[PDB]
Amino acid sequence: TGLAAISDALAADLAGLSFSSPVAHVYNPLLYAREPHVAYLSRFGSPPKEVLFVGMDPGPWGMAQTGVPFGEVAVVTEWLGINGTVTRPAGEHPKKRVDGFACRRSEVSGRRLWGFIRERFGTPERFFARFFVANYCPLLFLTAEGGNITPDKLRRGEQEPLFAACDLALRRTVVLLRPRVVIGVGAFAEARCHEALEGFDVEVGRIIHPSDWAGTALRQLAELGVDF
Repeated sequence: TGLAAISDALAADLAGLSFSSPVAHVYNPLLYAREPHVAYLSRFGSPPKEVLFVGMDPGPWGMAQTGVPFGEVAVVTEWLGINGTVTRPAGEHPKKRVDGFACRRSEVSGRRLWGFIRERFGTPERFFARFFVANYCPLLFLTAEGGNITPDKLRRGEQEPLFAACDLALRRTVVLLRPRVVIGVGAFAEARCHEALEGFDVEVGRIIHPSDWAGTALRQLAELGVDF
């Protein structure tokens, strides 16, 4: 009943959703990049975790390419040692191609976050012993011009089932990993954590989106009582 089941369930939930204007294209990396994503979940997501980092943040050159939250190609391959089959989405847009691990573009938010993590902990085993990183809403929303759309710009009628599925996924994730603290990456992620994890006996907090960054993040982490 591990994380892979949760991600697959979430993938099915997202796949059954419909989106209106201005959404022209939807990327679902949980499906087309299931293999590296599940590699990530299986290798590094073993319960229990103490702190759960939650992203909101699929970017086109990060998780959209590698299936790993904040997953810049370079850090996913070199540091996490993750390889996988990544097929192109049915709704792929020319301006935002999914080249997978062949992708030459760098996701610098992911680069900064994971680089920071690698700095602090050195090896993945040290970090993932106590920590994990998850994406709250792993869909990518694009316009006909290939411009990025964020979930807050969706209509409530469409936004509600989306957040229902995502909230469900996050709840299951928290139940499974049993974290002491759930830390949103950015205030928006924290807000969603907050609603999703309403009745939960867990501490919710946030670090500054990546987006002195490292110093601010460190202070926020210290205030949440987590040694980093």
